[PDB]
Amino acid sequence: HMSSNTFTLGTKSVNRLGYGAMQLAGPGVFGPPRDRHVAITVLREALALGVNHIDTSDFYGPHVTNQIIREALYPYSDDLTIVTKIGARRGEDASWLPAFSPAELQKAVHDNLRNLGLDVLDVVNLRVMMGDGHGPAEGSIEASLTVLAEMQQQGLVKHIGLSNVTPTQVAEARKIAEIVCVQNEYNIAHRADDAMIDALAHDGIAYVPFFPLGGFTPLQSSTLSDVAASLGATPMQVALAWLLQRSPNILLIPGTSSVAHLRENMAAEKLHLSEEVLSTLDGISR
Ligand SMILES: NC(=O)c1ccc[n+]([C@@H]2O[C@H](COP(=O)([O-])OP(=O)(O)OC[C@H]3O[C@@H](n4cnc5c(N)ncnc54)[C@H](OP(=O)(O)O)[C@@H]3O)[C@@H](O)[C@H]2O)c1
Ligand SMILES: Cc1ncc(CO)c(CO)c1O
Ligand SMILES: [Mg+2]
Repeated sequence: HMSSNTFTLGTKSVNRLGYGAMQLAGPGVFGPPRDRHVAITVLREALALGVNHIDTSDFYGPHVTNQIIREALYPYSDDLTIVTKIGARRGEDASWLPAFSPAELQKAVHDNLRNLGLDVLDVVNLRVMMGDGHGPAEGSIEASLTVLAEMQQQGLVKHIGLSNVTPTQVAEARKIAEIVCVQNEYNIAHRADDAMIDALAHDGIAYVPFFPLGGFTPLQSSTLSDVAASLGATPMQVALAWLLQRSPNILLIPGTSSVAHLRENMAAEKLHLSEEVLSTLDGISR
């Protein structure tokens, strides 16, 4: 707890252990979850445990994830931040398609508002999808961001963020609109964004890693598992605790369909990583 367990996202304080809602839909993040009852329970328990940052999207399931959040939690407390993301849509074959035309982005914001039961969205991330590969890639985002900026000026969107972006795209974006967070691939074994994380921190912009555990080689995984065992913890817990201490602007949004996993994830706050452990951990990427 050298770093605070809270950070200011836009204009609201959030607990840096938050909840990502992507698991509350069927396989491929498509259709209903296996059990809507359990989904509702997880969301309510998350709030009970102090979660006040939920990450979602209307193209999760399409629509159904937001509607579950609404059934479970509406009316929302003033302390809750719901972050959503636009820029993609789902094919009938559960595919993930670009959706960056002004009509599509407007529809997306419109859908989020209806399905969450809101009049204004706290934070909308623009999910950028340049190139044929999956990660960040260069290319102007001015056109989409201009559209989002209009909806902000119209009062539909309070704050704008970015997802899946290069450091250059962030710089470009910040000329058009204020950016309150960047949501990118990042974990203990994938640390390309390290310099940007620090730069963003200095400017007071949040960084939201996704995939806390994953794309790990057997040796990477074995090392994390060794550390976890030495601490009486779970690998997920170590990965989360490591992200917490990495930088004070980092917000965590682990997703789960399981109440037990949720409790375990929130318990990662209790984990103190010694400088010895950190040396082992800071060396996993290399
Ligand atoms: N911006 C983007 O393009 C984008 C992309 C990916 C994700 N996201 C967001 O980021 C959030 C995080 O997603 P992620 O890709 O980073 O991965 P993640 O949600 O952290 O991992 C999901 C997997 O981890 C399992 N899990 C969670 N806690 C566990 C635990 N304590 N023990 C064992 N397994 C556990 C879940 O299974 P169980 O359900 O069985 O627990 C699920 O299979 C998502 O919820 C979503 O909101 C955004
Ligand atoms: C496969 C896949 N593709 C695209 C996205 C977002 O554009 C996500 C998550 O928001 C994803 O999981
Ligand atoms: Mg998830």
